[PDB]
Amino acid sequence: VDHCARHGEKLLLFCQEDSKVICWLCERSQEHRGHHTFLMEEV
Amino acid sequence: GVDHCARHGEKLLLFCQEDSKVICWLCERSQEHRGHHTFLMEE
Ligand SMILES: [Zn+2]
Ligand SMILES: [Zn+2]
Ligand SMILES: [Zn+2]
Ligand SMILES: [Zn+2]
Repeated sequence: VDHCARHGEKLLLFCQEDSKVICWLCERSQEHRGHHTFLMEEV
Repeated sequence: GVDHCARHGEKLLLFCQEDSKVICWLCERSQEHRGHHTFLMEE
């Protein structure tokens, strides 16, 4: 799996709103406040 | 450094107050803590 440029954490959450993969710290950040995310099983 | 989660291998960077224990972000996503107050720690 790729890691986040902002936070260095695993890119395993798909943000439906932004049509992109984000990390758990992205999900906590103001930038994805209230955004629906889907956990990806690491392949 | 913080310990790593036995179940997921991710850093134990969240404290769950209701469960009185440190968890990782993958633990937090489980329905186990679905509605719990978690605190983010740094290191
Ligand atoms: Zn991120
Ligand atoms: Zn988003
Ligand atoms: Zn965990
Ligand atoms: Zn909990």
